[PDB]
Amino acid sequence: SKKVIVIAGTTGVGKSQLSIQLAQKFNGEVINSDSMQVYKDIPIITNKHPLQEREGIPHHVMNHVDWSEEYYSHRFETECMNAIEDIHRRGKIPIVVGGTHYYLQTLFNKRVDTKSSERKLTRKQLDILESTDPDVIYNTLVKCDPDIATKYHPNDYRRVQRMLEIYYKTGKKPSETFNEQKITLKFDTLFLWLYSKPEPLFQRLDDRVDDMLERGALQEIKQLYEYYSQNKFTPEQCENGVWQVIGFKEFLPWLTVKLEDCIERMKTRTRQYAKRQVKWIKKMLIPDIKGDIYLLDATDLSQWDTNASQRAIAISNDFISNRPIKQERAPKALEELLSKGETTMKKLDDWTHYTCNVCRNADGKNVVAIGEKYWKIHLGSRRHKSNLKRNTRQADFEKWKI
Amino acid sequence: SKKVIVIAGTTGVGKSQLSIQLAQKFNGEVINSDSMQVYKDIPIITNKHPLQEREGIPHHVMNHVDWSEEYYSHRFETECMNAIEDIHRRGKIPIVVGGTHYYLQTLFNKRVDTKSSERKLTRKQLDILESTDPDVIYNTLVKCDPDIATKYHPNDYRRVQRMLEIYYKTGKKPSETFNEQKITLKFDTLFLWLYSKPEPLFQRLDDRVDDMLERGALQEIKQLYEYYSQNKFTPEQCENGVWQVIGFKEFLPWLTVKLEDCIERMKTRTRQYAKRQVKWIKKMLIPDIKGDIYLLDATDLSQWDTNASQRAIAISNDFISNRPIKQERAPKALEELLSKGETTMKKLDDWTHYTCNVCRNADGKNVVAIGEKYWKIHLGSRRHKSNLKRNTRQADFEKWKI
RNA sequence: CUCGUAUGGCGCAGUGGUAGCGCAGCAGAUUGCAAAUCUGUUGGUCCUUAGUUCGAUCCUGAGUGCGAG
RNA sequence: CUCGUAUGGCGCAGUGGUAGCGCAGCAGAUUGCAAAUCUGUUGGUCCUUAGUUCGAUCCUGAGUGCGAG
Ligand SMILES: [Mg+2]
Ligand SMILES: [Mg+2]
Ligand SMILES: [Mg+2]
Ligand SMILES: [Mg+2]
Ligand SMILES: [Mg+2]
Ligand SMILES: [Mg+2]
Ligand SMILES: [Mg+2]
Ligand SMILES: [Mg+2]
Ligand SMILES: [Mg+2]
Ligand SMILES: [Mg+2]
Ligand SMILES: [Zn+2]
Ligand SMILES: [Zn+2]
Repeated sequence: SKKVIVIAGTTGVGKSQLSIQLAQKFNGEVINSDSMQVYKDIPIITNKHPLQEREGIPHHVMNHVDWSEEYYSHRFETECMNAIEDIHRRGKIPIVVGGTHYYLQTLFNKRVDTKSSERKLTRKQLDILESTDPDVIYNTLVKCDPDIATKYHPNDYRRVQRMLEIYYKTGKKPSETFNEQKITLKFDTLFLWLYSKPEPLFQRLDDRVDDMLERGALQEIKQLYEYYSQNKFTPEQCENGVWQVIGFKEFLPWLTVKLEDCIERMKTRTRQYAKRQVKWIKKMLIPDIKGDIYLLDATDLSQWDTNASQRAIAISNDFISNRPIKQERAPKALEELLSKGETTMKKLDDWTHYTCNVCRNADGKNVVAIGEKYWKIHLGSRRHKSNLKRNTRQADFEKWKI
Repeated sequence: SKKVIVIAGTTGVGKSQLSIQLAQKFNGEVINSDSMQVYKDIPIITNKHPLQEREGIPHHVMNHVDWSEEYYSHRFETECMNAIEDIHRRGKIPIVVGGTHYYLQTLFNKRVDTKSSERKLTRKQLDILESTDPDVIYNTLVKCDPDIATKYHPNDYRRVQRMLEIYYKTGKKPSETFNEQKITLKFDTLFLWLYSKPEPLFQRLDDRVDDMLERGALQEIKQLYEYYSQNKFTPEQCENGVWQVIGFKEFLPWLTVKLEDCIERMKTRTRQYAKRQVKWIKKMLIPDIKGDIYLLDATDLSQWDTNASQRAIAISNDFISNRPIKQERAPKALEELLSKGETTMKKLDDWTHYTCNVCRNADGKNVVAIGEKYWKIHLGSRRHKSNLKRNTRQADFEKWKI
């Protein structure tokens, strides 16, 4: 049936570079899945693949959103889906590339459609959702469908809110909605994971930040600051739209010697991003696709043509030819990356909550752990210990008085 | 979503035995997938799991077909499908068990519906399908849609015929029909493969044949012979319905000291069956389900409870709990069975035909190899060699004639 | 003692010029027969020995094994 | 050869009773913000040393190291 190739991996691994090679070799068009590359201009910091390096290969769902808009999952689901259909009905093979692996969920119905589910929210309902209270909306969720509230921490406002929002608009318990999800892969998809040891990568990711400024990043930064300014925007705005990009918010303090710091801070955010990306691919993506993925070692660039190019072409060739892949699925070196221990084994299965009646956070609320394993990690934490001691001593001082 | 557990494996591995344990533990009902256990009575030779060993667990699509009927794929697809639906709408989890792994294809749309595709075959069309000629129906296929004819040998009458039959009833090239198949798994299925080293198994399969007669197999054999008789049936009938079962046709010659031979011949057929079953599971089933299967070592029965019972329960438990399986998927010992080299690597990919203009079979037709690899195997065969020599020597007597 | 046979794991051909078939075995196939079906392929040097002959697995002699007498 | 100053990976506080803050780091989460966000958490017992006091990072005196005319 209609095939679809997807390329995943961390930043600066050659995803775009590969995507092009395959596109040419197999007659296809690229579809960006990077949540930040969907915005207008600002190519240097948003690291868009230059045109004179696309061999004319068509690109979709990329650079079209106005800095005034707020892109998101569904916006991608509809857009990415159209590109697929369109590319397919033209005898071409789609190729989705990006670092926002979260969006990839659309490729296998891992979402909840609440748009076609019209329902005028009630004054009572809304007043709860948009409540100014800290942990009140959570209690509401625990009340209606506690089997979903237990899968979230009482502080995960963004998510706890979403869940309740669903319960309202759909009038159906979100927990149930999930148990009923089919979660089946859409289209005969081929997941290619381009990977590279963290050390070598981190180095490249750093240098690619240096000559990233040399190419005139500061110009795009000031530009972004001009728009940021003349708009009365506060730093807390850097949690929406383009304002989330890694390459702007980091230099905000340099916009009130020290610019050098904003650069380091940026190099760090990038580093962390790459790390969180692997974690997702290993604990979220792979487990979701039952492990039907193929690794490509791009650690030693001096090679690439062999480890990435050829291998990717080899697998893709058998793939498109509508045949069972004979390739090893993973080179000896990265073999353990697809192991159960490195993947589904790490996923949290115990959701029972625990509230330490002795420890409390800066927000005043008492610490609440999820899962017996971590509940204990906390009990043995110096935090809990140091606090359990001061508590005992205070309680003891009185014992002595008597 | 609606889960479905399936248990595959060779004969005498404990599939039924396991199916029951799971059924109880997880509240489910068994669905037989054995093409021979679907017939009436004849339990000893058809090895039906005894009732007083089913703990009252419901069984479906098993023992209901009259010896006068001819069960087949679709017949199973509809029947198996109903049981699933029915079991599901009752809060129960279906458990399909059997050795006819071929039928399992229904679990992931690996067939072609040609019943709802009514079309009065033409006198010209029919005269070709039911042609008395040896290799004429094949030529017709090569004419219309040669891309499918090349995937079959010109002697595979049963299949070449079906392909052409499809081309007619559907008026759509069968080759195309396949390239368009989605081949997606139906229901959240869990494939459990109960395996056992061939040697220990072969031993059990043999003794299993001895006390199989002691339980009164000959009584069922004579019974089958009574019906076989008084019906003017010839041995060539043993290619249809129950007549295919392993436990009857083998004793036909003993029905015109020598019975001992018919028993050996049976132990062999069973042995071969077990071998062909593994080959299917490794080269057909697994490759088709992308390798989403879990092995259970039942080689050392003294264990079972640990390697089979517990493990199966552990995996099934996480499965039914709608959670990503944390189990290893394969015990160190049988690890290599799920390797690419032992599976998709063996599947034939080269379909180019080759006709040895020198070698010919008993039917007169010239040998035709499929796949360069095997084309060569033939060229170096003693058959081809011995024949190429007599041919040269005879031609060398022509030069001497000048 | 009569007359017979002695070929790859087993059951069988064959020819005065250095051997095939079936079965098992191994392997590929499998989209209404699948416990069925199709297809490809590895094994011996024709029991030992002395001769006849240009040359013997096949012809004669003997030995040995086995077969019904 | 007289003054300063050294506390977890880095950067800096600090009470006489056996230690913090910021970063990193490590871990769990993710079904309309995901380059985001939520959550949990490992590292040192305070340069070494003589003592001063019931007691020591925090007091007194040496020595090590760096910086300072
Ligand atoms: Mg890119
Ligand atoms: Mg703009
Ligand atoms: Mg390169
Ligand atoms: Mg048992
Ligand atoms: Mg059974
Ligand atoms: Mg009957
Ligand atoms: Mg076999
Ligand atoms: Mg013999
Ligand atoms: Mg002579
Ligand atoms: Mg001291
Ligand atoms: Zn605590
Ligand atoms: Zn030949």
